[PDB]
Amino acid sequence: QSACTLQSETHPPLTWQKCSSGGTCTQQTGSVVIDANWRWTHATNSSTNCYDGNTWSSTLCPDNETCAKNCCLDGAAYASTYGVTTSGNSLSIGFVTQSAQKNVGARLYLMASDTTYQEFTLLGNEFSFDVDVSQLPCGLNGALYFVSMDADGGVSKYPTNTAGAKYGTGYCDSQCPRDLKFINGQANVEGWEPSSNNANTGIGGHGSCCSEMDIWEANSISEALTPHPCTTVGQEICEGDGCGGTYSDNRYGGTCDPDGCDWNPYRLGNTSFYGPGSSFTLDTTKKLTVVTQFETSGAINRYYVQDGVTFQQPNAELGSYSGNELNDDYCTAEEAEFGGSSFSDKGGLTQFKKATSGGMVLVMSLWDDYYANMLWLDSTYPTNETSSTPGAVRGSCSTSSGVPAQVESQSPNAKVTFSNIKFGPIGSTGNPSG
Ligand SMILES: O=[N+]([O-])c1ccccc1O[C@@H]1O[C@H](CO)[C@@H](O[C@@H]2O[C@H](CO)[C@@H](O)[C@H](O)[C@H]2O)[C@H](O)[C@H]1O
Ligand SMILES: O=[N+]([O-])c1ccccc1O[C@@H]1O[C@H](CO)[C@@H](O[C@@H]2O[C@H](CO)[C@@H](O)[C@H](O)[C@H]2O)[C@H](O)[C@H]1O
Ligand SMILES: *[C@@H]1O[C@H](CO)[C@@H](O)[C@H](O)[C@H]1NC(C)=O
Ligand SMILES: [Co+2]
Ligand SMILES: [Co+2]
Repeated sequence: QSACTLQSETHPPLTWQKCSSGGTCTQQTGSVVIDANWRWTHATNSSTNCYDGNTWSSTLCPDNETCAKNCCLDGAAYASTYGVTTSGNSLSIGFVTQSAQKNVGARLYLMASDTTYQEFTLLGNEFSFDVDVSQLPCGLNGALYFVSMDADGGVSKYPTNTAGAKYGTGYCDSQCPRDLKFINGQANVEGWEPSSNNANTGIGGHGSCCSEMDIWEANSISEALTPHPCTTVGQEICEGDGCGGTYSDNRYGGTCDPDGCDWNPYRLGNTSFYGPGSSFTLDTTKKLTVVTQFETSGAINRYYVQDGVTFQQPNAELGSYSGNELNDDYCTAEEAEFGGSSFSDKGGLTQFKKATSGGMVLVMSLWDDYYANMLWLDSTYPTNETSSTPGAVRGSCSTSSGVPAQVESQSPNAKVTFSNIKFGPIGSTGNPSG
């Protein structure tokens, strides 16, 4: 797709800290950009929509190539349309925002310039952020994560994408998402099926795969840390059900692991660690600091800070594994005890280290779940299981929770605030900010 300018595009500024092994940090000035799927897509020479509700214009978009030639992405009113605001080092994302239409959530990328994404090499380094999840009830996910996207949003590879990172193109993740309207400089109208339960979305014949590091998928009830490997590290198109992921009938596709080696302390048995109020180790009614470290072995370490008190990731005992480091032993114990082979099938932490050794783009989002009601995060899943099935219980939310229409109606002013992002060598991000 190309870019149009009927609506101006001004990326909300956002600062972050780059820290040094020598003990100092230096402020960096970036911004955020909303993913292309949230944008108005219209004809290049008129206001006629290329996509509206959950269907494509059959005349502008008779096939994927003609559609991209005829159509452009336009600018975003971040606050008034999308409920996205920033101030200094803080980003807030509202849940439901009512303007001329209803918008739900947002997916945002951290930029390096007005036209390029910021890339982070995670291996050897650590990433810290503050988060306020107090206004995230059951069924919501305020996510902070990394994906192996191209810094230009795909422009250099696909000529027919001229909108680029400035307009939030080029997304991929380990679901190989098929809900994307543009992939590889072409539309996704071919094979498009509108969602039965979402007036704004559908599933196309193509998806966009790449490695994904879920630092943080969480609400006020549960939180999870999850690396996802793919057989190809970076961005790659997939065909139909070969994509797997949430958007295919068979979740387990040909290239990516859509489940990951997840670490949710509640799921692992510590139901007192993270939750709302002073009866939890970390009180989710208040801001907390989350630090994630990528040691060169390929293992992942985690600690948290709240009220100046530090907590390592709680210890877990699972099969023959015991510890709090997310390593090969943890991931293979998890498969043995909870079931599944997706993570190891796609190459495990060894394959995942190939992603963290390269550049990845920072994503921050807020969503509800039109496929599984976020039950995998904060409830018992599958919902016919009990606490006696290992790993079935992931949080304390009712198995009835998280119906999108319901949570949108009841909790429209839910929000997540991410702040004070700091990045640098392991051991550096707790040092004084510059
Ligand atoms: O529910 N099961 O039948 C099952 C059995 C054995 C292992 C895992 C199971 O459920 C799966 O759990 C995964 C870990 O919680 C889920 O993976 C998450 O999926 C979400 C939504 O796609 C994604 O955002 C996370 O990053 C990912 O870890 C999986 O959905 C679920 O089926
Ligand atoms: O209370 N402590 O021991 C402590 C120690 C270190 C950091 C933070 C601590 O307490 C928390 O301090 C926050 C910042 O002052 C408080 O959050 C603020 O609360 C006010 C009043 O409710 C509110 O207007 C602000 O928007 C909010 O940030 C927090 O309540 C407190 O636990
Ligand atoms: C949960 O983790 C916290 C922090 O490590 C620890 O203090 C607490 O004892 C743990 N509780 C349980 C039930 O494991
Ligand atoms: Co094809
Ligand atoms: Co280690």
